[PDB]
Amino acid sequence: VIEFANCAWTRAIGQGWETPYRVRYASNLDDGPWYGMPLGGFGAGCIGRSSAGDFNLWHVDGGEHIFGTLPACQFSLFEQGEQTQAYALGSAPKDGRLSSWQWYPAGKGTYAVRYPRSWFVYEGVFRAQITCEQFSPILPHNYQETSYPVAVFLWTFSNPTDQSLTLSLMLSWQNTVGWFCNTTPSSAIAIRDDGSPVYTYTPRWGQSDGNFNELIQTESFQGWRLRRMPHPNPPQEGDGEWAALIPTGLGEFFGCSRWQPEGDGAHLWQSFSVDGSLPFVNDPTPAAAGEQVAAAFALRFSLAPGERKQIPVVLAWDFPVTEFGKGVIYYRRYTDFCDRHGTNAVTLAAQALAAYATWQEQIRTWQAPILSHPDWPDWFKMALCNELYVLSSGGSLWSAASDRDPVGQFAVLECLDYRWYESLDVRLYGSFALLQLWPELEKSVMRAFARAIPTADPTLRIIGYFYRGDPETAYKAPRKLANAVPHDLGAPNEHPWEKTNYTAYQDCNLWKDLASDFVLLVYRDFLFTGGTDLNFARECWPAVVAALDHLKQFDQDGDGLPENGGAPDQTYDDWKLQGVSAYCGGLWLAALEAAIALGTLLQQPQVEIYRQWLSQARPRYHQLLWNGEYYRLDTGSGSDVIMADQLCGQFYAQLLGLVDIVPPDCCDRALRKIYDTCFLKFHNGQFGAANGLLPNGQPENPHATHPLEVWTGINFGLAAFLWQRGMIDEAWRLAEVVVRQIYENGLQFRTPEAITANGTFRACMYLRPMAIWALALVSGGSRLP
Ligand SMILES: OC[C@H]1O[C@@H](O)[C@H](O)[C@@H](O)[C@@H]1O
Ligand SMILES: [Ca+2]
Repeated sequence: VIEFANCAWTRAIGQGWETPYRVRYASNLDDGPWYGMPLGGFGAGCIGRSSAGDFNLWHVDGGEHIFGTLPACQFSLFEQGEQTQAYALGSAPKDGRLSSWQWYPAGKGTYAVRYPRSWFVYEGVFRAQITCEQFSPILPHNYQETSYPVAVFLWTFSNPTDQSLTLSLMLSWQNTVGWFCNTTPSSAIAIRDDGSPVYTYTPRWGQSDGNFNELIQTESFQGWRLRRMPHPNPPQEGDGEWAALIPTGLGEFFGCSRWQPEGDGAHLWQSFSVDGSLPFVNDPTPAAAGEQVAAAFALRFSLAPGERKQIPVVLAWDFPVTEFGKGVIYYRRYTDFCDRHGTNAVTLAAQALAAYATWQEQIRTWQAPILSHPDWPDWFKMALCNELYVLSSGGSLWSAASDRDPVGQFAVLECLDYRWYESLDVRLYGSFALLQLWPELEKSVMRAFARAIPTADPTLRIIGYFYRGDPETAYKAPRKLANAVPHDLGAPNEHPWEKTNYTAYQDCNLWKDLASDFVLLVYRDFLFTGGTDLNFARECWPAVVAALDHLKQFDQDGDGLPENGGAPDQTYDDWKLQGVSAYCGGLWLAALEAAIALGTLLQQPQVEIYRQWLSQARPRYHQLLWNGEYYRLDTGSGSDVIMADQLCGQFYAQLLGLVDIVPPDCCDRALRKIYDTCFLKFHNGQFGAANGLLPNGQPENPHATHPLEVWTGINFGLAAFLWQRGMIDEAWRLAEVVVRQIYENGLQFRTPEAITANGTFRACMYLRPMAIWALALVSGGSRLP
């Protein structure tokens, strides 16, 4: 019933972790290990349900994070054969709400995920065989259903006994209309102890005044709908509705539109647990001050010995507005297929009821090349799908179409701790999945970068790295310089896409990697979507020119190579570099090569300038940095550290079909050293490749941050590089280590930037690990959807 369970992440239902990874800094986010698969489309707002059955992640407010169970949001099962049994399929509340309810025994079945499909298989409690498959229609190359705020729960019931069974399936849900908005928007921005800017989120959690629920009963479908009176027009953030529907004709429908989710639940349970019915209630009286309201329905049916029945239950949520900074209003993409009124949940659920079997067939179809691939291990097939989860839960935005953005604009947060979008350094490896599966979204992201590059905001703001607790005294830099390459596309407390370079940790006006990243991403996106989108190319080309001139100014001595200096000036933003670095120098060489290739196609005059620079810079890079076994960190520090990601530029150059930026034998020697040192002499290869070690496997400084962390996404980029250079076995072994760390130690569906050798993590729900797709791309040959 679970298709290809070996290519799925599995855990017994409600089975926890003895010692899961924990956050390395106490100021940062750690909700604990009970993340399950997120439900809902990209930019739809999403909800997540744990492997214990709890609906515990609430991302209905775009870009905002709420973790916590609403126990009344739950499926419950009744069975009568010889005995009678009924259970709610989550954890017993720790506070004694719903005290009359019984909660399904832990460990009596399996939870399985291959995103966007998940299954609960209950076994050992009911006589019947029961599977709930939960999915949303996440569909590569589909810019419609992939945006939808719907979840399908497909239930399969089989009777293996020779005794007839009566079953009832209940869905209850609390009405949270109006909860998911910020009552303190555009709040004072603090500097956290780590130096990141943060704002205050005060949601209207538990504020249900005016909320009301109604039964839905037509010839085609029945269920309930959750609303609020009055519903303004236009809607504000938080305004909308929920609906859940089943088809008619499957059994006997009981509807109770209004019950009390903070009470003991006995009005429901007294019926349900006894015969599988509910008291009939259609009562749309709006909730009083201080009162919570929930709905429920149940479908009762018989199952003859050997019979098998399916019941599609769909859940939709229409919350059309995403407000960022006060007054900054966007509509969600899915409104392009209904409307912007916030009155369409039944329409979306009805669509889901009609199309769910098509959607499921389509998911099977796009996963089939991955699952059948002869040269990929099962653990990899699983991780390739599962790492996609972040496109839904990473505060994802997908706005309504316009003329200049015909499928909408798109953005994933860097993470929850670092609350800004599509960080350019991070997406250099993080964006490979988006490129492969939603190239139109990928291109919209890069166009947003291109539009921002010529913009400026000269306003001085505090730089977190230097902040010492006194605003008046604190070092400040201009928010953005004209033609500098922004770090990110803004934040959910300000203005995504339009107000860029939000992070204040460093002055990214000074970064020596961003410009080269920009160019490489533009050329990659053009190249890998077939080399025919001349519109994209011509739109980005002025920004390519601006970016390369921006970065050239940091070539102080005129050898052709930009020089690192000052505070950390690249993606390793705790790590000071001095002079030409392997890292930035290499990205620059690849970027020049990219601009030359693209500029030649577009017939642009700057190509000759770039060729001149490249002719000086490429030989000089090797001449300054080759030490005999690897490339030195940088020309100025005198460090002997082997930086794992030193030849990122050579990975990219070869990926883009461009000329090698270094001699190919030196590339392979360096790569061999990195593997043998950063990986095999770091705690014996137990965690993956550390970012920087001495040739003897020791830290240069034992008090360092970045050098001694294993970055998931860097590892996956390194694995792709290994594979590309013919070190196939190495590649699989490195990638395998990192996948096992994530999936075994309680980081599933919140993959972090970093793990340590001390069982800690940094920055859960991170953008970079989607770089697993880069390994898929280099190794997939012909396949991939
Ligand atoms: O983990 C390192 C990352 O830290 C984040 O705070 C930054 O925004 C990224 O630019 C950086 O690469
Ligand atoms: Ca908001």
